[PDB]
Amino acid sequence: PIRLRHLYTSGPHGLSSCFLRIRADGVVDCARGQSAHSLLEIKAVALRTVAIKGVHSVRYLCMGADGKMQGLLQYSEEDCAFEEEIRPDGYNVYRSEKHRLPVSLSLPLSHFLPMLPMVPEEP
Repeated sequence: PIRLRHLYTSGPHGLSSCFLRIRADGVVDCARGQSAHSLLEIKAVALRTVAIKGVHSVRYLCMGADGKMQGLLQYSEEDCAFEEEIRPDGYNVYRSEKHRLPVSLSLPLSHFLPMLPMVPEEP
């Protein structure tokens, strides 16, 4: 099962707007608003486990050294499969078992709300 969403977070001071963006060059960063490279495919691999892929970069969201996120053309479940956990604020944490860390865009910037796209689209 697939959801097309944009993942939103903000920082500890609550001033920023950060949509997780997987760029064509593999950099993962923040965008202020929803854009083409922030549209993500969140695939429910099993139970609460997800794989997340940038629709337009066709890159998987993967965790590397120190928990630093990157976009890779090839999926590796150990680095790119996450446990999706709802939090009291209504946002999710995406936990990497291998890395023992949450997905974060720094932890700050680790609660992500899957927001619907402002316009419709098919996978």
